[PDB]
Amino acid sequence: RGSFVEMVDNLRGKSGQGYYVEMTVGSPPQTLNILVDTGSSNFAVGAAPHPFLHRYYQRQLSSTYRDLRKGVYVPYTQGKWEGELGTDLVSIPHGPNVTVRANIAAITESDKFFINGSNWEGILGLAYAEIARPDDSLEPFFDSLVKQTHVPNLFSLQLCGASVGGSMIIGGIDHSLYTGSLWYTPIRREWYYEVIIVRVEINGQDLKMDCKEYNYDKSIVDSGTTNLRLPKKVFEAAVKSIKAASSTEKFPDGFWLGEQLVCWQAGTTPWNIFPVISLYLMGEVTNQSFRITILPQQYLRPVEDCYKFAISQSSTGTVMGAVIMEGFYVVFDRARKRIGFAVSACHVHDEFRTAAVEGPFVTLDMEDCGYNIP
Ligand SMILES: C[C@]1(c2cc(NC(=O)c3cnc(OCF)cn3)ccc2F)N=C(N)SC[C@H]1c1ccccc1
Repeated sequence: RGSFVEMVDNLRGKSGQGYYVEMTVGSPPQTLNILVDTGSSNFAVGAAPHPFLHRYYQRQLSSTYRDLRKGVYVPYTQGKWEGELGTDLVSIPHGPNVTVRANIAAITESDKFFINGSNWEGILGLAYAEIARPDDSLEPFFDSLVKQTHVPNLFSLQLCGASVGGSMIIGGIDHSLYTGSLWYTPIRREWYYEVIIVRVEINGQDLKMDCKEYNYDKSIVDSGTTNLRLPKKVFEAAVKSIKAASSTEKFPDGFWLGEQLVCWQAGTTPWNIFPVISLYLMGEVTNQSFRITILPQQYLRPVEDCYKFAISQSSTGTVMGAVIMEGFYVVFDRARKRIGFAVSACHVHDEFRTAAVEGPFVTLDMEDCGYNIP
């Protein structure tokens, strides 16, 4: 507990291409780089020579492979993958020293799934059974890990932005990875990592919307998404306020919609003109909340000095992607059904402002901020 030297820095990636951990599948062990995804629940790996791939799972080489003789078809709006379900022995070399029999979806056809130029060849879905494909009977990797070993029902993520790195601490918390205190928000329901936003501020100025709008139709913590995604009505309000606070320089309308990049001369980026963004989350106690605050260093991300505005509209509710997660050490405390936030020791800041986790605050009717099907 508290110190996990061997797991520090077990994550790498390229900007906008996600955060991956090294994993082994089969006997003898086949090494693969696997994207860490808190927004899905399948362990799914390339199993065929797709041209984008550095390597792939070769089931014929593994003596411990067991065929489940079942297909799986996984469409999304963003793209698709399909595969063949089986089990095999899985371990994480720079994680806990254990071997687990886990479900593996062997990917045999895909579209807009793998990224051309990326260094990963699979996905680790870290969310709950309820959103696993084809159904909730397919046990997720982390569920198998906890059931079969003595690894505690907890993991934490420190994602470090602006070639990227970070840590996945499996089974615990490393105190060197954060400054100040952890503050916990309850996991509303165990499917996605669902949370409730109770208040939103831009430079400490309340957006003054019905808090139900902030969570329409849900709010989730998702390492497999880049942007801070906000529901349409919230996005419009937030951008209006962001435009106002930054109005000392005018930018084209397309920039705020992510249709254009904006550029400055090397080293001259005017961070000071861009507001901080605060999300208040439901606390552990009745009428008690806490606030997480991110900088422009989190929401304006380098494209390679040119930047993309990485807050965008959603029809799937709030998505707290890498834009949020790069500011914070995030503790997915599955055993206590809660998520902890603390200021990340690796978050990108300047001499004037840092990311913040602050509380307690007094907020009434926080339960009403949750959305239910009418
Ligand atoms: C399953 C899925 C998914 C996500 C990613 N993500 C990334 O590439 C990525 C890139 N940058 C990030 O931060 C900054 F580095 C974070 N992540 C890659 C493949 C992938 F399957 N997970 C979701 N939670 S939402 C779309 C969904 C999806 C499903 C099918 C096709 C495409 C995406």
